[PDB]
Amino acid sequence: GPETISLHRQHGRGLGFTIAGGQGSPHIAGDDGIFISKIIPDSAAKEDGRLAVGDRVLSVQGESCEKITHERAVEMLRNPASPIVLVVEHN
Repeated sequence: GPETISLHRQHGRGLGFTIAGGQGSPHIAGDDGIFISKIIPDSAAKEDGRLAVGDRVLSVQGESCEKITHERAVEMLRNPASPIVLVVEHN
């Protein structure tokens, strides 16, 4: 099921994950989803522990990540608001 994960920004470091996928650059053939591709150590994402590599990102700040480009997804994830609220599906 969809799970809500709020990550708090901290000065001088990033949220601690990268994404792959999107319309026009799918991570999996015929699946345009946005997926967590890496979780980087000693970060908000790592310490929080909920986010996992392979998670499908359904939303960022309530905005949908279905059928969007990679660029759009990165743009949503650079919103300087804090926390950044993700909704994801674990695999």
